[PDB]
Amino acid sequence: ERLETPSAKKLTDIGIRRIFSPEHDIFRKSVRKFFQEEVIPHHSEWEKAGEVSREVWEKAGKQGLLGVNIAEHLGGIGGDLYSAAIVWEEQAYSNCSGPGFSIHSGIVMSYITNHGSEEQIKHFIPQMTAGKCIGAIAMTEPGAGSDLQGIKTNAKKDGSDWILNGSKVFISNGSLSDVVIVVAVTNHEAPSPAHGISLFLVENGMKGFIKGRKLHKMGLKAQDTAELFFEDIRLPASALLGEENKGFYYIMKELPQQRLLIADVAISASEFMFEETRNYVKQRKAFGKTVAHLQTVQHKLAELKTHICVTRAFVDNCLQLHEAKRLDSATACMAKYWASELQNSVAYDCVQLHGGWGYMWEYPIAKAYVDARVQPIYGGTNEIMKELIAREIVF
Amino acid sequence: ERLETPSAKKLTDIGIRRIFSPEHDIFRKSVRKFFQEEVIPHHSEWEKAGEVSREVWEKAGKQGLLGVNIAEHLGGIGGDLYSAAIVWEEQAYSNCSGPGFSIHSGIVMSYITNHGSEEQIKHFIPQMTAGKCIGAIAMTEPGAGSDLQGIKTNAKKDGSDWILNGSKVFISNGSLSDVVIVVAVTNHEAPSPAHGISLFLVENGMKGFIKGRKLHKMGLKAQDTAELFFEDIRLPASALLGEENKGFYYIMKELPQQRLLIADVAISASEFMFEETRNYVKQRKAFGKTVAHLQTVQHKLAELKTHICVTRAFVDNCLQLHEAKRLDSATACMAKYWASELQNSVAYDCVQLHGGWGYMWEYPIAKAYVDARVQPIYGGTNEIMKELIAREIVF
Amino acid sequence: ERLETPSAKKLTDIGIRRIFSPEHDIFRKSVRKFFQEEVIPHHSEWEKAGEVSREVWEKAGKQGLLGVNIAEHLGGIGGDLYSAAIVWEEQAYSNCSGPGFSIHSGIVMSYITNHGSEEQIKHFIPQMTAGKCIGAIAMTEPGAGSDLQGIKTNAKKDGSDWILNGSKVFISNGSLSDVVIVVAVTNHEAPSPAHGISLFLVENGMKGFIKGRKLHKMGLKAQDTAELFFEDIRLPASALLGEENKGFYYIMKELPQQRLLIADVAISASEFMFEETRNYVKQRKAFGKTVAHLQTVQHKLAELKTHICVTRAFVDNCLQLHEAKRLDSATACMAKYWASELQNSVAYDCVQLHGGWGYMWEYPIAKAYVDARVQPIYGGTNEIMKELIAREIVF
Amino acid sequence: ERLETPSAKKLTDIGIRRIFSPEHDIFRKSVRKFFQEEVIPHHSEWEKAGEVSREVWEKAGKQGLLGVNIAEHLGGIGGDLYSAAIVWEEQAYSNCSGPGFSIHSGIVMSYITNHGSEEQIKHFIPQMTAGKCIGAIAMTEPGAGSDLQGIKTNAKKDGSDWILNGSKVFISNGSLSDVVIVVAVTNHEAPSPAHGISLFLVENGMKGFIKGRKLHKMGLKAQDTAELFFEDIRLPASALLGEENKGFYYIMKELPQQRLLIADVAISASEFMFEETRNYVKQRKAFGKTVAHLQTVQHKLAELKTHICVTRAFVDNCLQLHEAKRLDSATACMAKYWASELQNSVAYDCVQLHGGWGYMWEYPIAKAYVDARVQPIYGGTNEIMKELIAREIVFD
Ligand SMILES: Cc1cc2nc3c(=O)[nH]c(=O)nc-3n(C[C@H](O)[C@H](O)[C@H](O)COP(=O)(O)OP(=O)(O)OC[C@H]3O[C@@H](n4cnc5c(N)ncnc54)[C@H](O)[C@@H]3O)c2cc1C
Ligand SMILES: Cc1cc2nc3c(=O)[nH]c(=O)nc-3n(C[C@H](O)[C@H](O)[C@H](O)COP(=O)(O)OP(=O)(O)OC[C@H]3O[C@@H](n4cnc5c(N)ncnc54)[C@H](O)[C@@H]3O)c2cc1C
Ligand SMILES: Cc1cc2nc3c(=O)[nH]c(=O)nc-3n(C[C@H](O)[C@H](O)[C@H](O)COP(=O)(O)OP(=O)(O)OC[C@H]3O[C@@H](n4cnc5c(N)ncnc54)[C@H](O)[C@@H]3O)c2cc1C
Ligand SMILES: Cc1cc2nc3c(=O)[nH]c(=O)nc-3n(C[C@H](O)[C@H](O)[C@H](O)COP(=O)(O)OP(=O)(O)OC[C@H]3O[C@@H](n4cnc5c(N)ncnc54)[C@H](O)[C@@H]3O)c2cc1C
Ligand SMILES: CCCCCCCCCCCC(=O)O
Ligand SMILES: CCCCCCCCCCCC(=O)O
Ligand SMILES: CCCCCCCCCCCC(=O)O
Ligand SMILES: CCCCCCCCCCCC(=O)O
Repeated sequence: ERLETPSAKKLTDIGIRRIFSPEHDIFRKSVRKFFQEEVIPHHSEWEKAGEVSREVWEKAGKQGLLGVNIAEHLGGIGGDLYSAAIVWEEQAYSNCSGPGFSIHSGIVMSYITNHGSEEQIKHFIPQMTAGKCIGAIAMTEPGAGSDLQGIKTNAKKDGSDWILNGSKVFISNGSLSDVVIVVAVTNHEAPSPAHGISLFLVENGMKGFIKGRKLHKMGLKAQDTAELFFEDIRLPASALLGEENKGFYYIMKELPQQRLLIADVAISASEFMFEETRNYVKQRKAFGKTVAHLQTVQHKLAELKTHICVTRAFVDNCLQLHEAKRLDSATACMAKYWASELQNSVAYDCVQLHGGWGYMWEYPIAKAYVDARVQPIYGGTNEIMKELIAREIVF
Repeated sequence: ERLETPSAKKLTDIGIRRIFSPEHDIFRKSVRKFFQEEVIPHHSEWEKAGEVSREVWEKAGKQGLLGVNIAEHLGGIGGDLYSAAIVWEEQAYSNCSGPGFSIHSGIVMSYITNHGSEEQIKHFIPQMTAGKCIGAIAMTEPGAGSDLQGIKTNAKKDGSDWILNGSKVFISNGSLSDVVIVVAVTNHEAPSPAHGISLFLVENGMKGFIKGRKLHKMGLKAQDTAELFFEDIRLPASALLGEENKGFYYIMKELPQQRLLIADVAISASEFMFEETRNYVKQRKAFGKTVAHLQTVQHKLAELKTHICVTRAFVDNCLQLHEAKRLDSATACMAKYWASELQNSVAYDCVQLHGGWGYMWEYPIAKAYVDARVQPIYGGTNEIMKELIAREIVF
Repeated sequence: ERLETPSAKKLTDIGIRRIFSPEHDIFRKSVRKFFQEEVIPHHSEWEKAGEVSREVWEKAGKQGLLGVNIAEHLGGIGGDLYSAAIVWEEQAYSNCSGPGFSIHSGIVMSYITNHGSEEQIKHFIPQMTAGKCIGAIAMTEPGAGSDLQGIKTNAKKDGSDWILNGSKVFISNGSLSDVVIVVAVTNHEAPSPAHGISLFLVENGMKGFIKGRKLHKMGLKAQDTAELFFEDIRLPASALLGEENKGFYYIMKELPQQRLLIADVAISASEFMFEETRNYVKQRKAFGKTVAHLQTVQHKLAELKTHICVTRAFVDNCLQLHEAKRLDSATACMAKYWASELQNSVAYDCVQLHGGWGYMWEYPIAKAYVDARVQPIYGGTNEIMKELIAREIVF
Repeated sequence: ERLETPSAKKLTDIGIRRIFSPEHDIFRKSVRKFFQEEVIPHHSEWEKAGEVSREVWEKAGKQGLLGVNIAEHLGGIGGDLYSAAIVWEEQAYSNCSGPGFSIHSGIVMSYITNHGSEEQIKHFIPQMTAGKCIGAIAMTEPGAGSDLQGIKTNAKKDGSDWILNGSKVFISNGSLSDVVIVVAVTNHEAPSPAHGISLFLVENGMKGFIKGRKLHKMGLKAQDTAELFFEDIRLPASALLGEENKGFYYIMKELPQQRLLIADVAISASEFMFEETRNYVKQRKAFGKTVAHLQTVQHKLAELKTHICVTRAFVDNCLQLHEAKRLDSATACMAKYWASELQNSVAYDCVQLHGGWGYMWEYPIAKAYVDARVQPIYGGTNEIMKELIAREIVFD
């Protein structure tokens, strides 16, 4: 009944890929409509402002695009992993990297609902599903980003409170965030920092919580990445997320999802770029016929489509495993690493096929190129992905 | 209940991969035992001889390894495509490329049962399933392989018999074949040679049918490959396979299975090489530790394992599609091309990891390296695969 | 005597490479000071402005960095090719791509003093060497860049004047230019586009000459690139550069220098990126020790340094050949193609070695990454380079 | 007044590349003639025997191909480094990896003349220059090839004699060698073998010296590679090459020439494959034209030609530096590593361009493919090459 991407008219067609159902296709169509009409037309302006509007967040919240795979009885929408993936994919197909929906719904809401108390869940989830409370997660610091145990941010108890001090960097949704999950060292006496880390829900408005100026980056112009500062912030007992000192444990449990998320975003962006480029060369007149008639272009496009389809098959297998809660760390790392790498190889060749116009911001491929470059870096660099993958091979 | 290759203890473990059932596992174990006892111990001798014995072929037929996925009511063993794939895979896992079982079972027996008459099927299939009648297919000629329009071998109608003249090169199982499917032009006056070709079943013993000497090759030392010559062979009317002048149609229908076969053999060979090399470096002492303790080696193995697992996912997806009769030519070409390229990339890096010993015929990786080099060439060059894949992209 | 880049303390050290003299080093040192003191400190401002100041051009001219290798008695600065290259290289080593000096001096001024008259050489060369007259070169058009036959810009002659019409795209120095060498079709009923093309000097001010607004690109933020328009510009008889319909001949003779120029800039930017990155990883610590101590990082740096040094050797060989006026089109195409691809390969790996900081505009590697991507596109795409290189191989 | 490979009619043409002179071109034509007439016609037979004839060695000696760049007053032919390189290159252009000439002349004879005694030089060099005494060098052992400290072969002083025990593997010219420079531990009491290693001249015939049978390899079919065993061989004081415990110092001084040698052989092999393949596709008919008319084939050839030419330029700069005795270990490592890697990349693409025929031993490209695979491994693996190169990048 369903075709796989290689046989589809377009890698981005609706109604394809075996892991989806007819009900998923319907939802897919609506999400695609949302990005096409509510995101794509305002993106150029958000790029200029360096951030998206609160309006689109509330719009996404109203249409039900936030907290999709978060249990309904907890304040989420209640869909399965496949529905949540559709939202990641469609955003990638729109080539609009500004809105930080997936970090919000795929990571932050996930930590809160999986390890938060009943009161934290009741206080945050509905607001986040509505898109009125924007979430962010802050682990990385100026001195440590792959070496989590090297974290310096710290929190020390003062009765029932916690005095939080330190700073984070490269925080997505940094500017617009209303709630930020902060990783901090709570036990300087623990044997290893891995046994002395906790998670704290820091809210915009607490005294001492300062948001730095938006960072100037080579890409992701509309994503408000920023530095965060904590100045002797007195945090109520309710700010502590999960058990004290069990923070590393919670991060480890959530990592697999974060990696698969990045992986699907990466391969979806590649499918976008391929179709975008396919279209360009078949339209670009040259030597009387289209650039698409040149043999070298045809072989190049074949190479790109093959690698893209091969990788999508693996990512879809991972989405299936994760749905069944059977996707382990190593497999998640393979997907993240291989897909993020492919995304940059595809972007590079696709810009080339566009000639000079590929270097112009007017053309989508231009921003696809700079937006792609960040994927092999965040969420655990690919060097780290290979390290983790090698553990089961040699040890 | 079933792990995929990334999570298994070894990429070659039995009981892994969701496309197989526990009944397939029982069968795989038995086939693996067969190669371990009836092929591996005698392969060195066969390399020297330049061909395997008739004995192993008959043992294979008796044990039920030939004609798997060939209709039982047609004289085959029956069983699904997955069972047939298990035999391709296990031969790859044994690193013995001598026995030409794959071409015989997956191609020649296929052409006969799908497009042959009751008489032809009754005459060939049972003895082919028994391993007493070895099959080969001959399309390639000295003048051209990638140029189908350049076939010179021809058959002239003389009364009710066919007069066949010409020659073919690079024919696998060419030396010990008992029946060979020959592609020849039967209508030179046809608009397109694609509509003027026919298939003929030539048997060993006919007058005018001459087998040339075994060709000296860089690898596949035990695979008897040779040139064939047809000198005014008077073929009975029962030598024609299928309808006259529709040979191109039949070839086009079998190609997808041929490409998929090559793809699975390639990815399976890669999995063998990976585990073989993984084992070697964990055992090779160096600098007070094992080569496997070196970070560069760990990352190299991670890269290899990741790419192999990713391709395995696409190939398994292709097997599933083919089992459903839903695998088209373009997808088959993607698997053939991508897997055969990976196979050589893997072999190169695995030889490197063995150091000097990787150049010694004594070590399996050495013959794996030279054996791997033929895959990107036969069954349609990877260059031809790209042209075919590009066809749907631009037209 | 002198050391080559592999043996030097740093690839960018002054006093290395056999093709330079002690006198060249002194010039080198003074050129290095200029960029550090007059370019680097203000580049960020120009990036935001979208163009450099006319002041920096006058400072460059006054200091004798504009028009090197241009005959002194022609109003130039004199000096061999090695001196002109030093200015290209040092601008690369400063990682400041804003000022279009090399085009102005290495391209525009070369055309004027090689195929221009004394009335033109006397008029333009003096003020161009002073940085008061900024030149450009318009060849590429919206319809085609690579397909030379696709030129729509035509110059119908009227009496002794010429009626210029058409448009250009991607014109570097498009905003600051005071004189632009325009390529237009003069002889339409010409057999080949070699007997129908002419070079014109369109000075700023002539009616009908319309400069479009600066183009928004992914990189070269400080390089004013614009679209140029021509709506019936009456051109004097002196506006014609060289012989009518002889443009092709002029361009073909200058192309080598342009290719060598891009190649040296590409390889120099690679040497800069390497030393920048080598320094970064030696000062960055993680998981206990400096990133530079990781074996993977070490081998990566060894690969980068090796490829960079091998390519530098080729480029210097090309500078020598060009000095003796013996660099052909093919050899120059090899240099431009290989060095431009290597530059992006180096940039990618160097961004990865900086981790997240490599994505921040604050770090030089970030702008170096996006600035490098233009090289394989302009000055003739690398695809065109291969075509040209292939011509003598098969034809 | 000379063209660089990029501009020549063929990358293998005589009279090109700035480092050579018209005198060199004359010698070049002569050497090329030697391989076409005395080697090419018999290589197939040698591949089956797994070793070349002692006759081709003596013929090479008589025509002055052995000992080039080995001082004439020392028993060699003399000539500069460029002349010795011509012999390495021409053998590669012939696509005959059988004759172990380069090793014998560019390595073994070099050790002897650069660190041997006047007596050792008198006895060995003359007959080696004549091709009467074939040389081999043995460092690698069963359990250690990239690990120096792993060497187990050892020699103990017994009076003025040396007792040698151990074994080596992968020894080129192993079967027909008359003299072998053996690396052995002479002082394990030292902090590192870098100060406890000595070189010895082991000769065929000495009691206890055993040659193993020829090893079966994927390529280099006519190159007699073998393992060697030393069983309490009583070596006279004269067997010691150089000073006791200074072996490492000598090996260290010779490595750059060894790496440069492999480097030149690697890039030269690539030049041969390119022209061989270029010829094939221009001659191969397809679609009523030649495979060379396909745009993909043209671009692929341009890519190969460019990389080969870029690498040749670097290798020639290294030849010029070594001529002046100014070639660094790190620089020589860059050449050995980069050229051997490119050689295999070129081999792979060229086999592909030949279609099925590239898999047939009949065609030159097939043996060139398996012959190339050895280069990234011996003379120090490419991984070791990177390690050495990284030293000055990260430390100091
Ligand atoms: C735009 C953007 C958005 C991001 N969003 C978030 C976010 O929302 N929240 C958050 O907390 N962080 C986020 N990050 C930070 C990101 O996760 C880190 O940059 C990333 O984890 C890399 O850490 P680092 O920058 O400290 O690099 P480092 O850890 O310093 O690593 C630098 C280099 O050393 C290499 N290296 C280090 N260790 C090894 C090793 N063991 N083996 C081999 N190589 C190694 C790294 O791979 C890299 O090549 C984001 C970053 C960017 C750029
Ligand atoms: C920032 C920037 C600055 C520039 N500055 C100048 C300048 O100052 N003056 C000037 O005149 N130009 C300049 N250019 C323009 C530049 O020279 C052209 O963009 C370049 O020549 C490519 O032409 P195109 O963009 O039309 O690509 P196209 O010709 O459309 O090519 C598009 C794709 O088709 C491929 N293709 C086309 N022909 C072949 C072929 N025959 N074989 C295989 N593939 C082929 C191309 O390689 C590319 O992959 C600049 C460009 C940029 C981006
Ligand atoms: C045909 C042939 C001819 C030869 N001729 C000679 C000869 O005449 N005389 C002689 O003495 N030797 C010769 N050799 C031997 C050759 O020098 C060695 O095989 C080579 O140095 C590799 O050593 P090894 O085989 O012990 O591999 P090992 O040292 O075991 O290395 C195995 C793998 O580990 C890798 N590795 C080891 N160390 C590191 C590291 N530090 N970092 C990252 N990776 C590492 C190696 O690169 C390789 O990938 C020859 C070899 C062959 C194949
Ligand atoms: C060991 C071995 C076993 C084999 N077994 C069989 C068998 O049993 N029966 C049988 O019939 N055949 C068999 N073959 C033959 C094999 O199918 C052919 O060699 C293969 O199809 C390639 O054809 P060719 O060798 O004629 O190469 P050619 O067609 O000459 O191609 C030569 C080069 O040109 C390239 N080229 C051709 N067309 C294009 C294009 N249009 N665009 C770009 N590049 C192109 C090719 O890819 C290749 O790079 C086998 C081959 C080998 C080596
Ligand atoms: C380019 C838009 C990508 C949106 C999904 C990003 C998912 C990973 C976010 C960063 C996670 C981390 O680094 O902790
Ligand atoms: C390495 C052993 C592979 C055995 C299966 C080979 C299948 C393809 C055989 C050649 C088919 C053809 O080219 O017509
Ligand atoms: C990154 C700065 C490069 C400065 C030198 C550019 C030389 C080529 C300019 C474009 C030439 C052309 O496309 O006609
Ligand atoms: C293909 C023929 C190559 C001839 C030169 C080989 C040079 C390296 C020989 C082995 C050196 C060593 O491993 O000690």
